[PDB]
Amino acid sequence: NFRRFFSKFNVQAPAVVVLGGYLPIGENQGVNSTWYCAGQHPTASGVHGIFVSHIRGGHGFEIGISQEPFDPSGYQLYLHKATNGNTNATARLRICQFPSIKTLGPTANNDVTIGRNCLFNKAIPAHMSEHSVVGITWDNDRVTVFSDKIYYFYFKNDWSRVATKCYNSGGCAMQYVYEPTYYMLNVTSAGEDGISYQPCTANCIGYAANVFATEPNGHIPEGFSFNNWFLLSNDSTLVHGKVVSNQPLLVNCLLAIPKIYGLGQFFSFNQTIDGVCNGAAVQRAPEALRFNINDTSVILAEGSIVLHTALGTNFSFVCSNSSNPHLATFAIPLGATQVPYYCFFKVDTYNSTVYKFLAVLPPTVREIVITKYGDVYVNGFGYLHLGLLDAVTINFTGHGTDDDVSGFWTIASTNFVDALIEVQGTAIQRILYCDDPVSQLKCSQVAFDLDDGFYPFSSRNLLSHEQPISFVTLPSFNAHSFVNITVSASFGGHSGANLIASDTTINGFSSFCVDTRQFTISLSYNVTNSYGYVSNSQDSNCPFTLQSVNDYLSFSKFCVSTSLLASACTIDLFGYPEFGSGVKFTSLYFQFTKGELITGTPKPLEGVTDVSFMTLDVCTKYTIYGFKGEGIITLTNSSFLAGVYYTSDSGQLLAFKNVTSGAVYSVTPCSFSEQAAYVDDDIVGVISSLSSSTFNSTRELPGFFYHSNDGSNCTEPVLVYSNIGVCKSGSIGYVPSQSGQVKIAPTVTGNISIPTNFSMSIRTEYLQLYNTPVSVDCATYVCNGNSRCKQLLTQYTAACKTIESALQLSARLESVEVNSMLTISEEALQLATISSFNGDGYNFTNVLGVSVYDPARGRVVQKRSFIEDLLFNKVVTNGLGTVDEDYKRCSNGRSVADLVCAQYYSGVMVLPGVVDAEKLHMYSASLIGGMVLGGFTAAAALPFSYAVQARLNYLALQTDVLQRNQQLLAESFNSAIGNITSAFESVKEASSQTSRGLNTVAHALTKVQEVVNSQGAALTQLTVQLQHNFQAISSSIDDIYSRLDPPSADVQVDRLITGRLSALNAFVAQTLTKYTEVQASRKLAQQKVNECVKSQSQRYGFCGGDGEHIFSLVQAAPQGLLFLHTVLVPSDFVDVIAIAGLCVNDEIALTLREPGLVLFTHELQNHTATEYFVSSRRMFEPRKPTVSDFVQIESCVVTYVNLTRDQLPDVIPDYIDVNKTRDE
Ligand SMILES: *[C@@H]1O[C@H](CO)[C@@H](O[C@@H]2O[C@H](CO)[C@@H](O[C@@H]3O[C@H](CO[C@H]4O[C@H](CO)[C@@H](O)[C@H](O)[C@@H]4O)[C@@H](O)[C@H](O[C@H]4O[C@H](CO)[C@@H](O)[C@H](O)[C@@H]4O)[C@@H]3O)[C@H](O)[C@H]2NC(C)=O)[C@H](O)[C@H]1NC(C)=O
Ligand SMILES: *[C@@H]1O[C@H](CO[C@@H]2O[C@@H](C)[C@@H](O)[C@@H](O)[C@@H]2O)[C@@H](O[C@@H]2O[C@H](CO)[C@@H](O[C@@H]3O[C@H](CO)[C@@H](O)[C@H](O)[C@@H]3O)[C@H](O)[C@H]2NC(C)=O)[C@H](O)[C@H]1NC(C)=O
Ligand SMILES: *[C@@H]1O[C@H](CO[C@@H]2O[C@@H](C)[C@@H](O)[C@@H](O)[C@@H]2O)[C@@H](O[C@@H]2O[C@H](CO)[C@@H](O[C@@H]3O[C@H](CO)[C@@H](O)[C@H](O)[C@@H]3O)[C@H](O)[C@H]2NC(C)=O)[C@H](O)[C@H]1NC(C)=O
Ligand SMILES: *[C@@H]1O[C@H](CO)[C@@H](O[C@@H]2O[C@H](CO)[C@@H](O[C@@H]3O[C@H](CO)[C@@H](O)[C@H](O)[C@@H]3O)[C@H](O)[C@H]2NC(C)=O)[C@H](O)[C@H]1NC(C)=O
Ligand SMILES: *[C@@H]1O[C@H](CO)[C@@H](O[C@@H]2O[C@H](CO)[C@@H](O[C@@H]3O[C@H](CO)[C@@H](O)[C@H](O)[C@@H]3O)[C@H](O)[C@H]2NC(C)=O)[C@H](O)[C@H]1NC(C)=O
Ligand SMILES: *[C@@H]1O[C@H](CO)[C@@H](O[C@@H]2O[C@H](CO)[C@@H](O[C@@H]3O[C@H](CO)[C@@H](O)[C@H](O)[C@@H]3O)[C@H](O)[C@H]2NC(C)=O)[C@H](O)[C@H]1NC(C)=O
Ligand SMILES: *[C@@H]1O[C@H](CO)[C@@H](O[C@@H]2O[C@H](CO)[C@@H](O[C@@H]3O[C@H](CO)[C@@H](O)[C@H](O)[C@@H]3O)[C@H](O)[C@H]2NC(C)=O)[C@H](O)[C@H]1NC(C)=O
Ligand SMILES: *[C@@H]1O[C@H](CO)[C@@H](O[C@@H]2O[C@H](CO)[C@@H](O)[C@H](O)[C@H]2NC(C)=O)[C@H](O)[C@H]1NC(C)=O
Ligand SMILES: *[C@@H]1O[C@H](CO)[C@@H](O[C@@H]2O[C@H](CO)[C@@H](O)[C@H](O)[C@H]2NC(C)=O)[C@H](O)[C@H]1NC(C)=O
Ligand SMILES: *[C@@H]1O[C@H](CO[C@@H]2O[C@@H](C)[C@@H](O)[C@@H](O)[C@@H]2O)[C@@H](O)[C@H](O)[C@H]1NC(C)=O
Ligand SMILES: *[C@@H]1O[C@H](CO[C@@H]2O[C@@H](C)[C@@H](O)[C@@H](O)[C@@H]2O)[C@@H](O)[C@H](O)[C@H]1NC(C)=O
Ligand SMILES: *[C@@H]1O[C@H](CO)[C@@H](O)[C@H](O)[C@H]1NC(C)=O
Ligand SMILES: *[C@@H]1O[C@H](CO)[C@@H](O)[C@H](O)[C@H]1NC(C)=O
Ligand SMILES: *[C@@H]1O[C@H](CO)[C@@H](O)[C@H](O)[C@H]1NC(C)=O
Ligand SMILES: *[C@@H]1O[C@H](CO)[C@@H](O)[C@H](O)[C@H]1NC(C)=O
Ligand SMILES: *[C@@H]1O[C@H](CO)[C@@H](O)[C@H](O)[C@H]1NC(C)=O
Ligand SMILES: *[C@@H]1O[C@H](CO)[C@@H](O)[C@H](O)[C@H]1NC(C)=O
Ligand SMILES: *[C@@H]1O[C@H](CO)[C@@H](O)[C@H](O)[C@H]1NC(C)=O
Repeated sequence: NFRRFFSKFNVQAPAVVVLGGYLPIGENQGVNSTWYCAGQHPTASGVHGIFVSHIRGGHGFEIGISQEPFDPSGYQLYLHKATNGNTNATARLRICQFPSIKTLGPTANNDVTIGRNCLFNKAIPAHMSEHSVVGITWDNDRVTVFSDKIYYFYFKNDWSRVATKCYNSGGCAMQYVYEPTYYMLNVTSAGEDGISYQPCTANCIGYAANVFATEPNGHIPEGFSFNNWFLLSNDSTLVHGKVVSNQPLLVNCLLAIPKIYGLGQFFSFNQTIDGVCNGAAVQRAPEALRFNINDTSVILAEGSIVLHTALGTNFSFVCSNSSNPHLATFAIPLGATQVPYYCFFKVDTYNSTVYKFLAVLPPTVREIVITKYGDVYVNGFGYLHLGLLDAVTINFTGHGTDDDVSGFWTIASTNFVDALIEVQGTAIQRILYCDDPVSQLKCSQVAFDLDDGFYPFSSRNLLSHEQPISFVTLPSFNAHSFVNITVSASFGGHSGANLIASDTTINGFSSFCVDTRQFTISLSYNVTNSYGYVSNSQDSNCPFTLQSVNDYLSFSKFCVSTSLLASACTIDLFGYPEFGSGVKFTSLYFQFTKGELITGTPKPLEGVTDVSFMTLDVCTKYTIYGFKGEGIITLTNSSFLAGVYYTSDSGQLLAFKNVTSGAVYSVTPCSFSEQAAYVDDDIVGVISSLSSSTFNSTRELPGFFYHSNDGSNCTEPVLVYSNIGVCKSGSIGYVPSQSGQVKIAPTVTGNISIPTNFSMSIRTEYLQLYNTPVSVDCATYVCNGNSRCKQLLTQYTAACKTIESALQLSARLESVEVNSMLTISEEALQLATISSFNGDGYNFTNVLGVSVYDPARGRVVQKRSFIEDLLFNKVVTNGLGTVDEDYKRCSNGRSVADLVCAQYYSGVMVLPGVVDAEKLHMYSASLIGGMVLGGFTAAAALPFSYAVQARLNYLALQTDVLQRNQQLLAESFNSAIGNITSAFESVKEASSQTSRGLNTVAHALTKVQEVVNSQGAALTQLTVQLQHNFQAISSSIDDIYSRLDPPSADVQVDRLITGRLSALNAFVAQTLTKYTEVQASRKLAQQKVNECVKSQSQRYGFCGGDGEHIFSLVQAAPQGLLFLHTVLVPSDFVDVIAIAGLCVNDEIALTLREPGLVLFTHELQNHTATEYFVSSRRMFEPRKPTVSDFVQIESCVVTYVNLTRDQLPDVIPDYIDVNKTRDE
């Protein structure tokens, strides 16, 4: 049955969980089984658990558990009930130094007397249902009993041996357990019903949400919940954001432990921890092991956590509901998580036993992490610090037995690692380790996903620095002198707060001047306190400290005087006795000038007449003629005769001369900047000045080297930059010069070509219309609401006023421009829906938007088009425009503020966009319906084919309008619309974006993405400036005004006011640039819609590239319009012989009136019958000539066709001969 047994694990009804431990192992499934169910009385060894599965009315039952060594000193368990009284059948149990009953019997053959020493020899009730299961499990000196509840007892034992007496019950009555098993409870209802257990295999462990399988490299597998893995923090916890921090998240081993079992284990920071790691174990000694639990009752037991320091000191962890270990008793009379618990560490050594206070235990402890270097965290807060730990012991107490096996409580052997952390709601949700060079680049910025582009990357340096030290100065006769400066004082007096004497001498004198080239300071303290020790501190008001002068500092002169000296910087020495007199010693005055005459040394340098020493062609830390730096020194062929050390015009050291031999050595940095080509979420290529790197292929561009994994040429550049383009596979190649559409220049005669077989193509263009109006409160942003700071701010006059003035002026101008810009006609809107609009052959389904009666307050809603859905949802980070937060609830203050309120509390308020996406979509639909609105009323809803025909006739008169003539154009338009939709649907899939560049969908969507990102990026960059401390005491103005007196505080706060105001001014400057840029785009859109959408354009190439523009339609876009310019492109050209004009009988010249009209001979009758046709020069539309198309000219030319009055009517059928007709 087993329903009741798993029902004893109190679990919520609709939850599915994973079981573990020494559970009953299934009647038949697996090897398992082997229920005895008969009085055979078997014997086994190494058993870790036994069970009884069926109570057939209360049959007899006997248990004998002992040690395999058969020791007499150990405790033996023997449970005996040879009774069938059910309720009265109270089972006899004797946990004693007890008869190790070998086979069977109340006493039987054994050793040890019955009652030599007993811990429990009472009677226990043993009545339960037939399907009830009772069992006992022992492991790690912990014993668990399943008698109607999951009991738990700590008991030092070794119970690998068991002997039983059995009575038959249903064929499966009692059993042993040797190894842990698992189960899957698909619970659906409370009680014994709706449980639906099933057997298991090693795959169930990963199914638990709070445990994971460690990757072989030690990283957390993706998708982990991080339910309780709080990020560690010494001072404060971030509530929402992204942080790159050094945290112990690189786990070596994860020990999933069932909640019903406690853990007693020795953990050392010097050895790989034991236990069965769920994932791929790493044989590395932990430095930070993280414990995950469910309830505080596990830890509250005294001595649960014992920390052993490297010195051997032990810290016993004690929790109690009192406060004074020294003056109160900590024997706990309370439990069940009642009242706050005050937890301490009891220092245990036979010198002095003191208690160190951790913190008030929170009402719910979920993760405690203990690391070496002496640091312990509770719920992600570093309450207490210690010295270097080396070992930790854990003595836990199972769980609360009221909700168990809801997975496992786990402990993780982790190592510190710098990882990018995404946290929202003060809880982790995803992580990214900063080890992979791609991951290193990602952690260089703060982002998990990076758009395609070139990102700066630093050349990898030597991981082991081991840098030799270089030091070069002028040659001179070597000479070293020690300057010691001995200070003599006697402090303390009475009670340690008095003084007696104080004096100092410099080499036995009150003043000294260094004459030898080398010198080394060595301060000595001849100070004695009558009360104890003297604490010494050193001041500094010089470019150097006493410890720093020995670091190869160079001077022309260096004189030290204990008294005031002219032009001498001051350094003071402070002496602190045990009780803190706080007085200072004599001030040290250092008069010095820059030069190479003398140099401080840490030790008298070797060498004769020259002390310089340096290492060639190795990344080294150098001090060259006072120029401290790190770089590579290489001998070069330069022969600069003058000078000693050479520097660029910017003051950077370039090369220095050996002077002794005349050789010069160039100084270059150890590492050089590199550009990493990051496309398709991977590093595919690196632009570097180095000749080689960790890539199998390397191509040398004229200006730089390029390393990648693909040496082939790149012909389809996914990403372009400067003169080069990079493919998605890492290939590099020059961008080919795309050949544009050919345009035929008009001419009066000779061979010409008339384009034909026109097919239309849609070219997409996006133009931004407006920006989100941002109004920042300058006063509250700068002063942070501090009244006393506003008085100082007022001294800056209009610097604060002009910011908001310009911001509001720009916002109002943009608002009024776009408001007067958007004109909407309701009649056009009527014809803009699928039911009304009728595109015969033209598929406008992807372009039009449906309209339904909205139940929301009745007002009808017109859903935006499918293309608009694709453009908005897939790009907008918030999904919808209504997500823009409102400030009505922002001042409530009853909930923790989010990012919007965080920036609003600093005076930054974001006004809603001037026009909603709904209004923009209705405007686009209005334009689409108006391009087919043939009359002032709705009764003139022309079919789109008629509008297309009219627009075709506008640019070239159609002489043969057949059905297929429009059908081919309609088919081409439908195909191009399908291509556009496929391109919008997804990137580089279902629509090959190999055709990429300007006037394409990819460029438009990249522009939309950058537009929607820049507005947030600027605001975040503004808000982060508040964190900066502009060389003041602190970033908090009230903190400054509290630490300092009013005079100095005003000076200090003025530093940040200038810093914040300059940062605020920088934001305005970039927004005005954005406003200026968007104004030009908006002005073009007004020109674009009038000259392309509301009417076809005679301007060549204005509406979406070259070709004959037939029409264009507009779709709503984020903060702008997406123009879809439909343009005709020819597929073939007809070659005909143009005619300049006609001259009949050499007496009347006759030429074409229309400049954009040609006359030619075509087809079979071009030369066999000499037939003449006229047509537009834009499209091939042959038409017989008419007298209205011809004009008379006073004179002829040679190029004109030579005809006679009889032949002319053949050329011009409409011509009539007045003389011939009248004379008949
Ligand atoms: C809360 O505040 C506590 C301080 O009370 C911080 O504790 C520090 O934790 C860091 C680790 O995050 C400790 O840094 C480690 O120091 C070890 C020993 O330091 C000696 O050796 C280094 C290197 O030679 C010397 O520079 C140093 O002066 C000491 O002489 C190092 O061995 C560790 O090396 C690890 O990092 C390096 C990279 O730097 C890796 O290459 C190594 O492989 C290794 O992984 C490490 O540098 C620091 O000592 C702790 N300080 C104290 C006083 O204990 C907590 O980190 C802080 N917590 C938070 C969340 O802020
Ligand atoms: C865990 O339990 C859930 C809940 O279902 C309940 O518990 C099961 C153990 C059974 O005893 C169910 O009778 C009981 O309602 C299981 O979800 C259930 O899965 C089954 C398929 O295995 C669903 O049956 C099908 O459902 C589809 C869609 O409704 C129908 O078209 C089919 O004709 C067929 O009926 C069943 O609907 C579904 N329960 C509910 C409430 O939707 C679940 O499979 C089980 N195991 C795991 C691993 O979760
Ligand atoms: C038709 O088109 C023009 C029109 O000329 C007219 O028709 C001719 C048949 C003659 O009867 C012309 O007298 C008449 O105006 C013809 O173009 C003509 O081409 C000839 C040469 O092929 C030109 O003569 C030249 O004149 C220059 C001096 O200007 C001399 O130096 C040359 O040696 C040569 O003789 C003549 O000027 C020119 N006419 C005009 C008006 O430019 C054309 O040849 C004729 N036939 C065809 C097939 O087009
Ligand atoms: C690990 O933790 C367990 C759980 O607290 C510790 O067991 C506890 O040890 C104390 C000290 O002996 C026991 O107190 C004594 O109990 C006996 C009855 O057994 C009583 O007669 C004494 O007067 C005294 O109160 C306590 O009962 C016992 N808890 C349990 C559940 O058995 C254990 O000592 C810890 N071990 C280490 C190494 O830290
Ligand atoms: C220990 O883990 C369990 C789950 O893994 C959690 O404790 C349990 O929390 C649930 C609700 O979160 C409690 O459910 C309640 O049960 C009562 C009894 O029927 C019911 O009337 C309520 O409506 C509610 O459903 C459940 O009792 C509780 N189990 C306990 C406390 O044993 C929690 O994550 C951890 N417990 C603690 C105290 O932190
Ligand atoms: C700058 O150029 C000078 C001159 O070329 C370099 O001086 C050279 O230094 C080396 C090492 O000190 C001298 O080697 C000699 O070796 C003998 C035998 O072991 C030893 O007895 C000498 O005391 C000396 O060490 C070398 O003669 C000397 N060159 C001279 C004097 O012309 C110098 O190393 C170069 N670099 C710097 C940073 O000064
Ligand atoms: C004009 O464009 C519309 C765009 O909606 C075309 O209508 C849709 O055409 C597809 C052809 O693949 C139909 O097939 C499939 O339908 C399933 C279920 O609706 C859908 O999940 C697929 O993604 C795919 O769309 C689709 O049923 C049909 N109707 C829709 C999407 O509502 C139409 O065929 C084009 N040509 C005309 C109207 O002549
Ligand atoms: C701190 O605790 C450790 C162990 O908890 C003590 O080390 C034990 O010392 C006894 C000495 O009689 C040995 O028999 C044990 O084997 C040691 N245990 C371990 C794990 O090594 C240590 O003495 C304690 N130190 C103080 C100052 O209390
Ligand atoms: C270009 O114009 C010439 C005359 O202006 C056309 O005449 C061709 O002239 C060549 C030269 O001998 C002959 O071989 C061809 O047979 C002529 N073609 C015709 C149709 O008369 C020529 O056809 C025009 N087109 C091209 C491509 O040259
Ligand atoms: C402590 O560890 C020293 C280093 O050896 C290794 O240490 C860690 C990194 C693990 O890899 C461990 O398995 C190795 O032993 C030892 O030299 C030293 O003896 C160790 N000390 C003690 C007391 O075990
Ligand atoms: C800690 O909590 C105790 C509550 O326990 C109750 O009182 C004791 C005396 C026993 O009778 C026990 O059975 C009860 O449940 C308080 O009595 C005690 O004062 C608290 N500690 C402090 C310092 O206030
Ligand atoms: C237990 O013993 C009492 C006393 O004789 C009796 O009345 C009762 O029925 C017994 N119960 C069972 C379950 O045997
Ligand atoms: C410290 O100065 C006192 C003052 O004369 C002197 O007697 C004593 O010897 C000095 N001690 C040292 C270590 O210099
Ligand atoms: C300075 O102290 C050093 C030892 O630190 C000693 O060798 C040297 O002789 C002392 N010089 C003087 C002038 O006291
Ligand atoms: C210096 O001259 C040598 C010999 O002519 C030559 O091998 C070397 O490449 C030259 N180096 C530079 C930097 O000019
Ligand atoms: C790749 O480009 C280079 C530079 O133009 C050219 O020499 C080479 O032939 C190209 N590769 C192939 C396979 O044509
Ligand atoms: C291209 O135009 C020529 C001449 O007008 C015509 O014969 C041919 O069929 C056209 N091509 C197609 C694919 O219709
Ligand atoms: C994409 O374009 C090709 C050629 O222009 C066309 O055959 C295909 O039908 C288009 N795809 C869609 C979905 O219209």
